[PDB]
Amino acid sequence: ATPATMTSMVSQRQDLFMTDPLSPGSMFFLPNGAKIFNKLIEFMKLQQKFKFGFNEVVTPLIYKKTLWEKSGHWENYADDMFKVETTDEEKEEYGLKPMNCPGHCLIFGKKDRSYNELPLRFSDFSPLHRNEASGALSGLTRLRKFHQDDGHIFCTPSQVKSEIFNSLKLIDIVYNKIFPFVGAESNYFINFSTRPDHFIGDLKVWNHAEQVLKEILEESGKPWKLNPGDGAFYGPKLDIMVTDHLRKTHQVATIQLDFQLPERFDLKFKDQDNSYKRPIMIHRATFGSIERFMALLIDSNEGRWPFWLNPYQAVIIPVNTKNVQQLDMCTALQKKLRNELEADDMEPVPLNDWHFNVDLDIRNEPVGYRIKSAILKNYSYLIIVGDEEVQLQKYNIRERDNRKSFEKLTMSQIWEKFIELEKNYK
Amino acid sequence: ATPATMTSMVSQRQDLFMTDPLSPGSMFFLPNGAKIFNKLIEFMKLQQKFKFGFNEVVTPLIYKKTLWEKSGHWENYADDMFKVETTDEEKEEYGLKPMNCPGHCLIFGKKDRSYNELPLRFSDFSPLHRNEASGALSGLTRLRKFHQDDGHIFCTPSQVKSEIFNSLKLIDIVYNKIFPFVGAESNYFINFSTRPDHFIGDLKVWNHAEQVLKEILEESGKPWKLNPGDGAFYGPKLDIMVTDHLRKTHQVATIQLDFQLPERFDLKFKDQDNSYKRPIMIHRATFGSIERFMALLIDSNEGRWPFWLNPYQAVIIPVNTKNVQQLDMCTALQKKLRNELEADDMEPVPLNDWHFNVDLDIRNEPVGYRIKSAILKNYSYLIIVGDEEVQLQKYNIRERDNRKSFEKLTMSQIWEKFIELEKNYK
Ligand SMILES: [K+]
Ligand SMILES: [K+]
Ligand SMILES: [K+]
Ligand SMILES: [K+]
Ligand SMILES: [K+]
Ligand SMILES: [K+]
Ligand SMILES: [K+]
Ligand SMILES: [K+]
Ligand SMILES: [Zn+2]
Ligand SMILES: [Zn+2]
Repeated sequence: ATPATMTSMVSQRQDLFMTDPLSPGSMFFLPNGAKIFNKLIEFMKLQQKFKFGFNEVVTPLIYKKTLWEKSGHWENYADDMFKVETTDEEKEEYGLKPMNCPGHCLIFGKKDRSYNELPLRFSDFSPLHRNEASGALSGLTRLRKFHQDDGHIFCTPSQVKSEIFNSLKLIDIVYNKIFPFVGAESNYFINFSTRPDHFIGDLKVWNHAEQVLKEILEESGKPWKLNPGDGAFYGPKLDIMVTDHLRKTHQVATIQLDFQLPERFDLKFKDQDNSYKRPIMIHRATFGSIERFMALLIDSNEGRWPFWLNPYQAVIIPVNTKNVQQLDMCTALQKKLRNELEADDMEPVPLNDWHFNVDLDIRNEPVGYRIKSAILKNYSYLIIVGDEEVQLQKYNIRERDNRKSFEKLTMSQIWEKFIELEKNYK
Repeated sequence: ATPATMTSMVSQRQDLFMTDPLSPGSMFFLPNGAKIFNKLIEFMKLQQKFKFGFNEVVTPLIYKKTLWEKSGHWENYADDMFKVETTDEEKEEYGLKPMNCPGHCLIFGKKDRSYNELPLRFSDFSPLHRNEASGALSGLTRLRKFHQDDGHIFCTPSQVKSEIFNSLKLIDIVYNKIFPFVGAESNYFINFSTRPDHFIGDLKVWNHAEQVLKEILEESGKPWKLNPGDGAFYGPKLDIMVTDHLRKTHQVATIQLDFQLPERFDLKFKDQDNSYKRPIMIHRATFGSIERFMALLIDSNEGRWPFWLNPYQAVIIPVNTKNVQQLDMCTALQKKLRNELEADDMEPVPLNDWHFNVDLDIRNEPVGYRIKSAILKNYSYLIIVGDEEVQLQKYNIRERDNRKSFEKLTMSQIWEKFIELEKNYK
């Protein structure tokens, strides 16, 4: 079985995604797929805004050909770029953005910048488009449209290493802490991607940029490999490489050292001596393609999501669907955990309340088969209620991946237990 | 002063937005603008997911000309549609989506549908594109690109009125509860937008759809006006009209009754008799253009945001910036309220923690001028610390819009006070 196949099998079983040839290379996120998608974005936004000092911006999707010419993307990134011309009488040429670099340069240039605000970090969770061949499309790994935690840092020379080390820290949080993956201790190795045949700028600067990067690479102690000619046209980069269960490698994140784009946009800040100076840019993405990241999570978990990510967090199963006592206790729990409001009052859903994806299977089917269905769907928890549970007023709850043991918990305890799980990414 | 002018003045004062001719009609959301933008989206997602029974989906941005022909948007919505052709050798024609109707029909058709799951509600917070004239662009009210809480409901005949009444309920929550606006008691009136000159489908169905809508209109008790010929090509609609301070009207939300698109996509569900039947579609948007909504909030508040929306929630001002005691107490508060984590540990920012936009003005300027600056920026709270505050270990805190009174509060009390404000949209 291939990863694309595993992704597809899980998607069909959990109703995650769908595709349509009227929009080739672009995913549809069904409700369950969107829940996972949004969960990942929410998590990443938090780390970037409240831990790594990033400020999110929201940018246009299409830009006139001119901007791409000014950045150097139009030529030096021509084949990957999704180019269009409008079909109105005055056919203007456009590029759907394949990345946010130029737009973020416009933003940097919009206000007078001072050394006071460096490093200046912008994050952007926008749809990117890249027009690659039909025969190159594969599941969620290769798409024409995908989302990315695009990000750009504007800093001074003495800030470069610190900024890249903090970049690596976030990368490690994602790939070596929060998520489980199945050679070395780390779930990735670094590709040292060097000057491409077609590069913009001066060779001695390029040499300098590659020297700085390699020094950081060495100081990090992280395993790395030389990756000749795969740098961006504007600078060399550290590409984070994750390995398939079929031992195929994928770039999932990147850190790019860019001394060139600032030149092309005439970027400048007022230094600690009132002189003007070019900021250095660090391009960065931790998820890279969020779609690709999800595909790789699935390659490892085979649909067995962590509780906090799971669109199927818990199912509640009454032994006898005709029993009012069992039903009441089940319904009571579902309402508590879902924490929803009625559409009949003017009372709004408050910010930062907890809401859990828990379902209630009262289908007229044998209890054993309702349980088997829940198992196939990879519910993180199975919550069963029989006469004894009603009597004790405690729920029988067991975790999907624990085979024999189980807990008997009150409604309040389950509530707090789930809060604990999700709050801290279990 | 015009609304566009007021929006621009506030934007410049608070660094909310920016524009660039390389992307005409599309906004850039600076960090402060994005905070407000994201806050609004977060609020709306909550109401829709946990109160009004909606499931969010994520869809492609571009679709082949064919889909638009199948829906009827290509012709019957030609002038508003943003049409393109790719500039590769094989020039394929595309439409950036001006709305999600067709995509949501593809989704409905992807799985076998049963009466069990009706009404079936999909919400979609995507960028929409509409290609309208340069001389039609105005601030945030008329744009080529904008975001919308697009949404579509698939229901049965007997569910139409209930669904539309709940739609109206959400609309009232936004426009007649949560936000303040400055003729009738309600901050809007309804336009009964009837069959357009160019409509798809059968006239008797159209007559029926308009009859149902009018009946709902009458039962609602809400003031409304006849709006001839302004219905969609697929159905009549209730357009929510909000009034400027310059007495100009704007559509900010919509509810559209659609018996036609289901026909064109051959949509069907299995009824309570195992027969197949066309679902009815209700198109809906509460914010409409989120950009337009923000412009109208500004038309009323003139930059004086509610605490929960404010990018400038509170500023902390030490009387003497050279005083360690004052500084410590100020810094202690800022750290508490911001609730950030260090980039030096592997400890992740947990879900659903509180984080407040509070700044610390220790600029070497007279205290009176630092205060004046905060006032101009419309900080919701001014928090001042002098010797007496250090002595008492309580902060002097006053609300922007309260002229004389103030509170003396501990760090913990301020924390909980802000939680209360934001949690419940003050
Ligand atoms: K320096
Ligand atoms: K990039
Ligand atoms: K049984
Ligand atoms: K036990
Ligand atoms: K019916
Ligand atoms: K619409
Ligand atoms: K003074
Ligand atoms: K007091
Ligand atoms: Zn970049
Ligand atoms: Zn629609």
